[PDB]
Parts: sequence; C-alpha cells; structure tokens
Amino acid sequence: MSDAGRKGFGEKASEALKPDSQKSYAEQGKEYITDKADKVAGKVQPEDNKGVFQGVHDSAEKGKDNAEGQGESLADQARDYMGAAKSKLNDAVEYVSGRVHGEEDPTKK
Repeated sequence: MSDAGRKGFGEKASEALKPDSQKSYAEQGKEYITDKADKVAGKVQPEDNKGVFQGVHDSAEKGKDNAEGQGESLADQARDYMGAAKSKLNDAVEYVSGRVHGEEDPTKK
C-alpha cells in the first residue's frame, strides 16, 4: 500500500482591492430656436395583410400614385392635405434642425 496523493480545489491568493469612490450628476440640455429646411428623411418598412375589420397601417411606400393636381374634383382633396402638409412640415423641421445643435453654434441656449 503506497503511491498516492491529493491536490484538491481552491485558490492561491488572487487580488481584488478596494474601490476609490465615484461621482456623476448635473445634466441638462437647454436647447433653443434652430434653423429651417432640410429634406433628408425618407424610407419605409414592409407590411402585409388582407381581410380585416380594423383601421389602417401605412404612410408612404416606394412607387408612383400619390400626389395630384389636375381635375375638377381632386382639387379639394389636395387643398385638404395641403393645409396639413404645412403644419406637418414644421414638425419634421424642428426634429432634424433640432438635432443640429449636437454639433453647431446657434444663438442663445
């Protein structure tokens, strides 16, 4: 009866040490009036569905059909979306132009 051994499991020393405190606070944005015009956005996602008793689910896709002008009837439909195209435009501008502050020098803030 001889020749044997036993290592086992465990550690040797390792190291962790203690922290050194930390700090992080005070933040804001301020922001202010931005520029106008842009025309950069433009895209669309896929979709598919048939036979449904609900509202809708679309905005604008790639192709050719939307918009119009000629006609003694479509004139009204256009005048309706027209007034809305204005208020909507300003909405998109404030967004794009608003992100310009990230790297610009506007007036006041």
